[PDB]
Amino acid sequence: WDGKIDGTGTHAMIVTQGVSILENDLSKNEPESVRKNLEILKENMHELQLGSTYPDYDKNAYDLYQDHFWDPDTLAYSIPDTGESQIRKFSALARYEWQRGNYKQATFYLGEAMHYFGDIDTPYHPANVTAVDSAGHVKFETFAEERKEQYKINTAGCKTNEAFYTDILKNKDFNAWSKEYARGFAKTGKSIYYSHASMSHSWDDWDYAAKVTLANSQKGTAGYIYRFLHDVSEGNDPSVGKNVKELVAYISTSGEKDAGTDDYMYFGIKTKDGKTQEWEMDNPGNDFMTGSKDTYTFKLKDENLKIDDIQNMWIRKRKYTAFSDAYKPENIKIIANGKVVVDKDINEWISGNSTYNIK
Ligand SMILES: [Ca+2]
Ligand SMILES: [Ca+2]
Ligand SMILES: [Zn+2]
Repeated sequence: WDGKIDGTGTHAMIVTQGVSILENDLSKNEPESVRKNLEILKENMHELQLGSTYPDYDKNAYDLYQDHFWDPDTLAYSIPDTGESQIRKFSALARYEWQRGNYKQATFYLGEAMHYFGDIDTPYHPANVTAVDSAGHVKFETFAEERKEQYKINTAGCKTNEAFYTDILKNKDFNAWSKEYARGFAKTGKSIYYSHASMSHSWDDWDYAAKVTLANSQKGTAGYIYRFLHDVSEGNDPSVGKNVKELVAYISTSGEKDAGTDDYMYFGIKTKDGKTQEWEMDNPGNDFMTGSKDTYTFKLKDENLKIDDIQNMWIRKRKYTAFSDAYKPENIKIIANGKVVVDKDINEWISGNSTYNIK
């Protein structure tokens, strides 16, 4: 969907409507903690809206925004991101910041998660039809943006004590829940591309396509916010006693001169049993740029590990030329199974072929 960096436009309409939908649908028996956190969320409507548009303006964005796409049908290196994995990453960060009362930052992250959900609920994104593949990509989003006011909805159809919402709370595994919830909306979106929204179809078809995918984006966003309010009100932990199949690193590089690096970068772990795994951190684009925030996903060789089995974690640099760079990370977070399990301020130089321990 379109958005503008000042937190306006289609993306902003979707999250704003998301909150309003939820206010309308919330049943009488909702816990008081949930209503209070909803009030905190509304105190932070600006950041919700800003985060819902920011990813399109992020200087660190991938060149073709590859991670804003996801097809719902289709261990020595890091794994790339998709619209679906970003929803999960930003949701964990949001829950993490919420638990410590950092509500402005939490709500921004929440908004970012919702940017990615909103995208996978377009027709073009879950169909993988880019602006390069089709003139209709931009045309359709502009058509929707111009008409966004007429596609606003103010209820999901049902109160929060009813099926659509209670089904959202049934699965305490947030990540598994989110993936299949998003999957359902993205299949309807991809279906709408082929049935109504592509350049093969008519203006009436586009109108119907916008009506349905915008309604779905708003209803689905309401559901995510609902899940979020329950999660942070109960301190729900979605990772509890689950095998760590993979780790996600979220690394903020300092904005200081020459803080970034082009040297080889590795993330690594050592278990209680003395076993190690190391991966190179190397995303498609230009990693570890001064002031950027990079995301890496690492798949574990051993699929039967609990988080507490991971005793040590480090990052390690290796000079690419005869002149060792220096790299200065501001902070690194490590996420396992939907929970931030390490939040390490660094703010110090890693000079040549040095290792820095993050746990
Ligand atoms: Ca590379
Ligand atoms: Ca670079
Ligand atoms: Zn968008």
